Amino acid sequence: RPTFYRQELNKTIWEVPERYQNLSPVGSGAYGSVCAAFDTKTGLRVAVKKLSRPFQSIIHAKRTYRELRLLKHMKHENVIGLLDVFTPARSLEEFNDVYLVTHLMGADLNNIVKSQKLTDDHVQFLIYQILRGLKYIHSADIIHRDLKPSNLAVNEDSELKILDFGLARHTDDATRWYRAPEIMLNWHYNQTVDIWSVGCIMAELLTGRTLFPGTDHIDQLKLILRLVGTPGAELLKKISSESARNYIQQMPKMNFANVFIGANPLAVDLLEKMLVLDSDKRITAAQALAHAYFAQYHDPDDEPVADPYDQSFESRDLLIDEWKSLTYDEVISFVPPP
Ligand SMILES: Cc1cc(-c2nc3cccnn3c2-c2ccnc(NC(=O)c3cc[n+]([O-])c(C)c3)c2)ccc1F
Repeated sequence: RPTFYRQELNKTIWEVPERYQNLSPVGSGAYGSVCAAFDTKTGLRVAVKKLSRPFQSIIHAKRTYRELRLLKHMKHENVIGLLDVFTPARSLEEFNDVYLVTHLMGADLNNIVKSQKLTDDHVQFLIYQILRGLKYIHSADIIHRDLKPSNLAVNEDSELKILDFGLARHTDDATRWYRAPEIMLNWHYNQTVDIWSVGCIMAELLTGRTLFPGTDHIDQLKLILRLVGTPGAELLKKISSESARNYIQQMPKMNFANVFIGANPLAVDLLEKMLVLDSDKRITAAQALAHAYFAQYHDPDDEPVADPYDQSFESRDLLIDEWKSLTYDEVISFVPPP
């Protein structure tokens, strides 16, 4: 077992193995607290997260287990994963704090873009990576559901990782804009809700402007439907509720070639396939990777899928100490990546 040391940062007490040196605050919130550190074992700059009240309640405990299970399963270049998980506890009976370690990330997609058009080649590379990560996430039967530029970390090499959180804003420094209409309308949904978000992101990277900057929930839907049209006959046949059919209903789809003026025609074609109203007809991540737009990056032998992901715990109602013990097992069984 490593030697630990204690340090106070922004009024939060940190107890970490000596390998993590030079702790500096990154941020804190409902998520707990995050510090940056230097990992002396690897020479990497890392972020360390101390979870907030991980076993305070059944729900917190289950949330902690969920978070750790997911992070341990996600092993892909374009998805956030774990370098380390630790606890100062020497036994289950002492186990009260959980610390997670990953690569320190310093910028998100908004930070790289800065309200500017990116070049088409840069868009290809970034969207390729998002789709590559999504193919992996979706293959684990996970839907991200909240994909947006703030959840996309991008380093100086434009290497991209999909996050389920936003990076901390410097102390001296809408979500709905990327949400699929079926979620906005409360309609059954599939993994292509995330593909909608990617289409929104891609549009913005190409044009330098938010595709659907709705002022509120109703406005958001109005902006979406102006582009993608009111539901056609085939989609209306799939809406089970009378009131729902009575509600959504009046203009036809716009021709995206007349919207995304000067864009690569293959980009326009891909956007048409991602921004389809009917989610049954929306392109999947795997299909999108094979689209001609990505011909310079696509490698069908290097777009891996995840191992099957057992999420049966989601259906279980257990006690705190049970979730705590399951979590502790997961801490102990952790094997760092190479
Ligand atoms: C799985 C896992 C997740 C997180 C983690 N959780 C959160 C929650 C909210 C915000 N951030 N966050 C992070 C995290 C992870 C990496 N890097 C940053 N880095 C910055 O936020 C930043 C922002 C500006 N600057 O200038 C720098 C240098 C860093 C945060 C930490 C460890 C971990 F193992």
